[PDB]
Amino acid sequence: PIVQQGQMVHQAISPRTLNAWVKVVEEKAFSPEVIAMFSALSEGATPQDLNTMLNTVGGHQAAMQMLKETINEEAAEWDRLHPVHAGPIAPGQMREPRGSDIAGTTSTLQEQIGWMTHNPPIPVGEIYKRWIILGLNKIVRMYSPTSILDIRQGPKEPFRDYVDRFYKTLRAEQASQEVKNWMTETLLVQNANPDCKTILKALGPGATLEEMMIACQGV
Amino acid sequence: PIVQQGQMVHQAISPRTLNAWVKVVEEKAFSPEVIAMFSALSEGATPQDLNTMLNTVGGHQAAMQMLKETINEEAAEWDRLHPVHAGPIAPGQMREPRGSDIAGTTSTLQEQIGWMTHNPPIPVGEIYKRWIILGLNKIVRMYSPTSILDIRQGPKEPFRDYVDRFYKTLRAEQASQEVKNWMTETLLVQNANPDCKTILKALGPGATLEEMMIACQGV
Amino acid sequence: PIVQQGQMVHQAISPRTLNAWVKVVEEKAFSPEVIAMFSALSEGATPQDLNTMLNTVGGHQAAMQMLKETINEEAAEWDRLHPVHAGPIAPGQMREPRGSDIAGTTSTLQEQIGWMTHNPPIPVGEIYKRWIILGLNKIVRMYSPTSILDIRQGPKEPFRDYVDRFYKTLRAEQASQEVKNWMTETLLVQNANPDCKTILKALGPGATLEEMMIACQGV
Amino acid sequence: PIVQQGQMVHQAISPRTLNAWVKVVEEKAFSPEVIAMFSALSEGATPQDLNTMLNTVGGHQAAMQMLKETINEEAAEWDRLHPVHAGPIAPGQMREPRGSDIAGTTSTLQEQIGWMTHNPPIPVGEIYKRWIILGLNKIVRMYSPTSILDIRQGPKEPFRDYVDRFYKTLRAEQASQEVKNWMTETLLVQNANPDCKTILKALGPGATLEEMMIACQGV
Amino acid sequence: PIVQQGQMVHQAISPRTLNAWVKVVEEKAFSPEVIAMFSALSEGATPQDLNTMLNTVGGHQAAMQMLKETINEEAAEWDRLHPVHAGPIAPGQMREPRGSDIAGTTSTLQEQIGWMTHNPPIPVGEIYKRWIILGLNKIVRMYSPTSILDIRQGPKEPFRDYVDRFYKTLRAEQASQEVKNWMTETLLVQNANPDCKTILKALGPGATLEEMMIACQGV
Amino acid sequence: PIVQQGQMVHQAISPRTLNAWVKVVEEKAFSPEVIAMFSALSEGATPQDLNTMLNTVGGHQAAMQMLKETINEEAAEWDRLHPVHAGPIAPGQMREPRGSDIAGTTSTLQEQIGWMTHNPPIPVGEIYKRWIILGLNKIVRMYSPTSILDIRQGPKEPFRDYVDRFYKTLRAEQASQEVKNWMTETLLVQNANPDCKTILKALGPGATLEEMMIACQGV
Ligand SMILES: [Cl-]
Ligand SMILES: [Cl-]
Ligand SMILES: [Cl-]
Ligand SMILES: [Cl-]
Ligand SMILES: [Cl-]
Ligand SMILES: [Cl-]
Ligand SMILES: [Cl-]
Ligand SMILES: [Cl-]
Ligand SMILES: [Cl-]
Ligand SMILES: [Cl-]
Ligand SMILES: [Cl-]
Ligand SMILES: [Cl-]
Ligand SMILES: [Cl-]
Ligand SMILES: [Cl-]
Ligand SMILES: [Cl-]
Ligand SMILES: [Cl-]
Ligand SMILES: [Cl-]
Ligand SMILES: [Cl-]
Ligand SMILES: [Cl-]
Ligand SMILES: [Cl-]
Ligand SMILES: [Cl-]
Ligand SMILES: [Cl-]
Ligand SMILES: [Cl-]
Ligand SMILES: [Cl-]
Ligand SMILES: [Cl-]
Ligand SMILES: [Cl-]
Ligand SMILES: [Cl-]
Ligand SMILES: [Cl-]
Ligand SMILES: [Cl-]
Ligand SMILES: [Cl-]
Ligand SMILES: [Cl-]
Ligand SMILES: [Cl-]
Ligand SMILES: [Cl-]
Ligand SMILES: [Cl-]
Ligand SMILES: [Cl-]
Ligand SMILES: [Cl-]
Repeated sequence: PIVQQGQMVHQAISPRTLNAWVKVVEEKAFSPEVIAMFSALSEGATPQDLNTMLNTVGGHQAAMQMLKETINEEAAEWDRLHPVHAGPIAPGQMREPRGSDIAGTTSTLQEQIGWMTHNPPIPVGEIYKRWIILGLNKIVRMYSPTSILDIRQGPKEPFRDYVDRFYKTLRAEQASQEVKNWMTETLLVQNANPDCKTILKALGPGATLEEMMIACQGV
Repeated sequence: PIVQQGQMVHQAISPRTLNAWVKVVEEKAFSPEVIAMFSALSEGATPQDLNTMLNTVGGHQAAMQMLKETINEEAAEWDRLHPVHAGPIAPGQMREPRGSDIAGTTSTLQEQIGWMTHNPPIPVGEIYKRWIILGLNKIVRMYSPTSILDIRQGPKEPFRDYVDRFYKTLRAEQASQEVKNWMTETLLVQNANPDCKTILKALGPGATLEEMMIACQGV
Repeated sequence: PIVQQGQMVHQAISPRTLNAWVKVVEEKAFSPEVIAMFSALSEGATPQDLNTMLNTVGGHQAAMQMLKETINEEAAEWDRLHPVHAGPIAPGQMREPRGSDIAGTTSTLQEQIGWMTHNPPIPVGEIYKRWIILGLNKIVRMYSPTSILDIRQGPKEPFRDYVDRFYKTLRAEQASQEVKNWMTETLLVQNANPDCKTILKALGPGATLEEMMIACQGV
Repeated sequence: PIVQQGQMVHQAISPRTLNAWVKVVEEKAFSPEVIAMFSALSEGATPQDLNTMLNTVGGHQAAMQMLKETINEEAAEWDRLHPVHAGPIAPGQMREPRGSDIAGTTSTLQEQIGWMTHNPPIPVGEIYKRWIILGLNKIVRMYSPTSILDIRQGPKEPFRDYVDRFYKTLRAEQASQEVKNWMTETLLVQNANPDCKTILKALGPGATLEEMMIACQGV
Repeated sequence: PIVQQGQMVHQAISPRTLNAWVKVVEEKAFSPEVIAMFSALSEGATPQDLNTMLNTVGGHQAAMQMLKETINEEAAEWDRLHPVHAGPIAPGQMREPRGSDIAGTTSTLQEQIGWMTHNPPIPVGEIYKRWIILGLNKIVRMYSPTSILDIRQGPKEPFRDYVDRFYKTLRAEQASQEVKNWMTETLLVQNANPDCKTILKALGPGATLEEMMIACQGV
Repeated sequence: PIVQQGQMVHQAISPRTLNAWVKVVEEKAFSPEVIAMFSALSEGATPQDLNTMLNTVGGHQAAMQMLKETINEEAAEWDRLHPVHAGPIAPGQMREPRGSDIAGTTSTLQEQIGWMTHNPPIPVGEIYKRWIILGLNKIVRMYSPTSILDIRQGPKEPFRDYVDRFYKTLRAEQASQEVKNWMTETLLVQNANPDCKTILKALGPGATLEEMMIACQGV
């Protein structure tokens, strides 16, 4: 990483950050908290550090390939928007980055260090990290076993376990916040069991989750 | 976090702080010591760091949703009190924060770093942390299985195990210190078994817990 | 904590200090080494840090309540000795602390940081730590199962196991060093078995523990 | 290692970096993620540090010998390109490195520290690290049990497990990116089972992996 | 501890140093390597830190008492040699230490910090550490089960296991290097079995341990 | 140790370096990777630190004695080459070291710190470390169960397991690189089974290990 006397300084990714990242993917495959874990472990990371984390994953090579193809599509999108001009980089400057420079594959650690601390900074680590999170969300979606359309409360299932399953499956749905808003409002109460489904009607369409779970405790 | 040469400096949340936070929620669900643990692990944290801790929680998504709704209500309360004025942020200043900026969702790490160290500081991490603790207390209450009204000493139960159960259940009650004061004074001795319930009367209504447990050791 | 370039600096309590403190109380309840552990883990701690350690204890809430009542009695003793004067705190100064400010309950981290580093320093962490250790000793006493009066050497019990039990029980007795001096001198040899009890007489009343255990090795 | 106030500074390789490296080779023998692990643990390393990691490997001495012979061939290639001139190293300079100086075997830590920080730097750690990775790839190839030519989808094998096996075996193939490109394009779909092999034809020869795995989910 | 910019600085004893020290005494009681461990963990320690390590030992309170009595005897020896003069400590100076000040029992951390860094330094930590090691050696001796006089090679016992037992028992003998020299030279070969006892004679009285163990490999 | 602002600074050996060193010797006795581990853990170490590591070894006291005798022989060799001159050490200088000063036994930490950082430096830690590694190699040799002369490929033994055993036993042989060169060239192919022994002849006497193991894969 790089961490802010106040003069900025470059460290290697620590063994426990790495060991933490690897044990996470061994245990939980790809799920939403894995991505938070990814983002959490990667604070201030250079592309080198990001590639480190991705190459140390053994197994799951279909997912790691999908992620490779995703990164290349964002790189091509970067290239199209940001064309590379001809001519020699004058003394006292640094070259403008390509898509592959941002993905760590055709840049040195110094150039990554150069872009990140320069005024203004081209935040290449943060740009790349987006592309990686993009591709991880695509994977999470694909490997999510169930659709949110199929989360129905069972006859004896206490309401709170039903809400746990609903929102877990919702967390892995790749759809925008307004869609999610609509599924919370439409599907949650729509797919409850007859008993609770009744009990919640009597609160009204704009009641909180805290209000709804207190309603169906006694049920 | 940010930690105080004496010049302030910004670090990433460490892997063990994170690993500690995750293992805590895996093991103990939501109980009062979890919140102390939360507060303890989050010292000096930015909103980014606070969101990190909350998103790495797998499972319990009903609780994490309730917490989401709580945070939005405090944000709306913040917005109403603190309206955002029109006009461009002049050079040498920083914008005044919205509710969503405080919750890390619509601010950068730099802006969070900006507010926290500026003179005077807008302590956004500390404000957000309150809202999160607010919502965690609401959860602890909801998931507490028993009411304090139902903690009765059993015929053979030594007094000290009864006090352990009383104060554990009391710790999860969401009621102010004066109410708690009253429950200690009224209910504790009121719900003891006939034997100890007698033995404590003979001390009087203003005796300490150390005095009461010595009284009922021999019982 | 705060730790001494030489300019003083404020850190958060580390995850392993915390994890160490919690695992200690899970395992060994309240015994004398727990208090050494407490003191050891708390070096340079602010009241915030001290409260952190105490609130992360799950279970044992009778003990944690007793400790609460103890802290309040020392706070009232502090208040009586140190009254708070009327009038506004002039620029370039800091307020004099109340009992509750010392117990971290009605002070900020900055004020605690203020008192500790100021010239002269009001060492609030160290004052509070005393009150906490005070209340922990009261607990250790109460939860000690046996009295020192009841440690008698058994007929086949080698002398060294008897000395181990004597001094362990003595460590949990809440009585001053001169009392302890007297119990070592009177009770140890007085409660040995007939065989060793004899063998030690022949050394005289002012012989060391090293001399006494060599005496009763062959017995 | 050496890690960037901003003045550069030399540290010893930490016990956990070492312990991490050793446990990796105990567990997983030689596979592609081991090399990422190698590269990851070795950031900023001197040749001393690189030799440290290689000598602490117990077992696998055939592989460690092959690696020895590989390093000597790159050293001889270095020597041939970079001949060592006669004459005394003038005051205010440092000698130009031989192949064996780069491999840490005939240089001090100071000389390695000298080359790495000097202006311009001879990056000896990074040069050596290449030679080591070179020899590790040769080992991974040799110890890979299967050829990519033999990865055929089985009749009941869901497509995603087949892709996992394909790309895992591909990761250990020592052939350039254009060859790999060709194997992805030719062999993957060519070696699928009749069912999926059909289903993918109907997308066309230029469809993504995300598109192909969605195609064969329902199969 | 205190550890050497170059300006000296005071740290708390770390949780793992402490946890390491406690686990050592739980596992191995008192043996020679425990003392090396003690010395090793205590580098640069103040008396506070030394007392920390000693009070966190649960169990073994006979040994910890013996150690208490030993420390008091060295303190009285210190007092007799170093009498405390009358009169007020002038501004710009610090008091001369008593025996109890050196044992951490009647001094603050500041005074310990004062003596250690002052010019000239009174190295109180190092003086106390001696007294503690003194008392630990006395304990190791006492708790050593066997005398070196009783280590005889058995008829089938390979020579190297006999040497392992000899020198282990010798390490716990409290006798000076010249005595140890004599026991190596007299007893080792004197207590070997008839076979090896012969075989070594034929080398002569001034042969090394490497020479003697090669001699008795084939036996 | 001592580790390079750029001003040099002295640290204590860390608990995990120590714990790592002790667990290594508990597990693997004395083998070549133990020595790499030794060298690896001891980077920048003073003689104090080196003695720390050696005294914390419990068990194996025959080996630790042999090592003691070895160190004394190198000390006597040092003394003979480097005689100690008469006369008082003038102000602004430091004494020249004896053999026992280098072995940490008759020098302070300050004097060790003095020699190591002075211009020019007498690198006492590095000199001592050599003597210790010298004596460890002598031990490894002695405790190696098998001679390289006895490593013969068995009839069904795949070639690669045979190479693993050959080079493992070779790593523990105490003979120079030219001897080792000769054993690789003469014995390896000379002691293979009839089948492989044939197959390798047909490559010629100057073929690599990578070439030889590919040759005997199909066998
Ligand atoms: Cl820094
Ligand atoms: Cl680390
Ligand atoms: Cl997956
Ligand atoms: Cl890779
Ligand atoms: Cl940009
Ligand atoms: Cl479900
Ligand atoms: Cl800093
Ligand atoms: Cl960490
Ligand atoms: Cl919960
Ligand atoms: Cl998330
Ligand atoms: Cl504010
Ligand atoms: Cl209960
Ligand atoms: Cl600092
Ligand atoms: Cl930590
Ligand atoms: Cl308790
Ligand atoms: Cl709390
Ligand atoms: Cl005061
Ligand atoms: Cl007892
Ligand atoms: Cl530094
Ligand atoms: Cl470390
Ligand atoms: Cl292998
Ligand atoms: Cl080696
Ligand atoms: Cl170069
Ligand atoms: Cl396969
Ligand atoms: Cl410092
Ligand atoms: Cl630590
Ligand atoms: Cl013991
Ligand atoms: Cl104590
Ligand atoms: Cl002195
Ligand atoms: Cl024995
Ligand atoms: Cl430093
Ligand atoms: Cl450490
Ligand atoms: Cl051995
Ligand atoms: Cl020792
Ligand atoms: Cl020299
Ligand atoms: Cl073998």
